Amino acid sequence: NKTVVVTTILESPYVMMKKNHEMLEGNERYEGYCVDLAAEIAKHCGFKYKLTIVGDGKYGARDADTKIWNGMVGELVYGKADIAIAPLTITLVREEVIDFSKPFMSLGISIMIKKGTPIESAEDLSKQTEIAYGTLDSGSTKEFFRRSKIAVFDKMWTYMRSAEPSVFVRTTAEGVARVRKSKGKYAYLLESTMNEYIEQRKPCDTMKVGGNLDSKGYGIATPKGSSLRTPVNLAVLKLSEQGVLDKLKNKWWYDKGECG
Amino acid sequence: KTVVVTTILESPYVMMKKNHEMLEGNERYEGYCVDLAAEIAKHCGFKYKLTIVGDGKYGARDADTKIWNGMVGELVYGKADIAIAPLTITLVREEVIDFSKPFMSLGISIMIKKGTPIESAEDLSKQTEIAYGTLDSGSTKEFFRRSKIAVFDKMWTYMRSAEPSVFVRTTAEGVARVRKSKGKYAYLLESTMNEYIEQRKPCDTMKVGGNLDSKGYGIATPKGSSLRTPVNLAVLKLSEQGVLDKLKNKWWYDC
Ligand SMILES: CC(C)S(=O)(=O)N[C@H]1Cc2ccc(-c3ccc(F)nc3)cc2C1
Ligand SMILES: N[C@@H](CCC(=O)O)C(=O)O
Ligand SMILES: N[C@@H](CCC(=O)O)C(=O)O
Repeated sequence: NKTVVVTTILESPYVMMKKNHEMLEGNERYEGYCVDLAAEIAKHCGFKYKLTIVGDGKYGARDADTKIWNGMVGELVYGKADIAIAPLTITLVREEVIDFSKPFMSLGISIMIKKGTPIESAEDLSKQTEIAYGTLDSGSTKEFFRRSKIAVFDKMWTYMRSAEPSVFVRTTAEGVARVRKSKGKYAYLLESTMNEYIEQRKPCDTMKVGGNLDSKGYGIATPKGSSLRTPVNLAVLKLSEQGVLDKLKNKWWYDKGECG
Repeated sequence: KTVVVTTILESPYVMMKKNHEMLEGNERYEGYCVDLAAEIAKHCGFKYKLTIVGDGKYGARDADTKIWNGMVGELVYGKADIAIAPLTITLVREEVIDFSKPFMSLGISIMIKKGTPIESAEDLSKQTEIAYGTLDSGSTKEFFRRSKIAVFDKMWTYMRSAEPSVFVRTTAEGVARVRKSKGKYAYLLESTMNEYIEQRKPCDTMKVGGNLDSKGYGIATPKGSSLRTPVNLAVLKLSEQGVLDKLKNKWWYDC
């Protein structure tokens, strides 16, 4: 039986480098929610696997010109990986080229501010120009704003797409740093999951504000026609019903809380 | 061909319109799932007939005979082509039918009559004065039957042996039971239905504690159905276009 190649992404607390990683080899180098999730899926489906960090560090989007897929989605599409186990958002354009399991975690787009920033909603952001705001590149949040027909979000997109200097970031960490070092002059649009995690990390200077802008989920992805599709889906449902997914959420978000 | 849609009378998902007795076909009904069925059919390009599940149940497999009842049964035995309803995605069901990606989230929750001294599932388990139960033939009952979590397992032990029965045939009967029992009955039901009842007259019930689990409702089809993929894509499109949120706001929030 062949070793399953898992594509994932370095995104805290989903996949993180272990303290002693320089001593370690293979899967032992990593820890986090998706590392634990990969182990559980593999156990239930009965396969051996190798965790591999996506080469370009991206989630996945299709270039409007070339129509080529990048990120983890690209790795599945082009045969470079057998499965993605990551905070990968279930979307229509992605479901057209890969398969997703039932969602293992719920999330919505949300707003991160530096504490004390005079903003409490997306409407607030759209009605002013003093505080800049942006999203991650090559992900579902950027596509959300690009495609939205809702007035407030369309207004936000029109601003973001032409903002100078660029309001878009290559990694979540870059977005977080920009909030922290901009004296309240930058707000970051990101998924509630990542937002809530950062909010509980030192130096405890960020805050989630307003309601989630949408309601969606992360799913485990496989290339079309994969023999792993059905087993993985059943595994996710079993893990959900056994309470394992809730246990892993508490382990990596709330048991780790640093902000009291 | 006309697609046969099985559904269930459950407010505000599917309800009889006023003066429904002189109405016919799909026009008899209104609600979130009625609107959803219309949207799915438009995006998938099929004509349909809404039908209320014959036995009024969601779907459970008999332990003895292994026969499925409810909407699940109707799909399994070919009596309906698709189920569009607040039907919970579960492992045992996913083994016999297919579910779309979920169109709505929910968790098991507690309904009390206002003033009932109960804050949580643990409160219910550590007392005997206030009775409590679930819907029969649904995912909530199965949840307690299967749980290995101490609090929930203790609640199951009590409920399965309670006399008279604490289980209701319909959600409405569970709600009416809470309302008529002077605080001596609590009801375990999905957060979605709980939250709907909370905002209706006589405003005498409320949801207490956090949800016991996290799951979703999906559109269900019999295995091998040509509707499976189109329906899934329709749900995702409706999600991303904001239609699902609009429908939720229309039927819940529009005490
Ligand atoms: C594995 C089962 C528990 S699940 O398939 O029900 N997944 C959970 C996790 C999860 C995540 C997202 C959504 C959701 C809800 C509404 C919407 F529009 N889009 C997505 C539902 C659920 C239920
Ligand atoms: N989870 C997103 C990435 C994060 C974001 O776009 O905010 C995706 O799969 O594209
Ligand atoms: N949504 C449930 C019915 C309601 C309940 O069990 O509380 C099901 O599909 O079985």
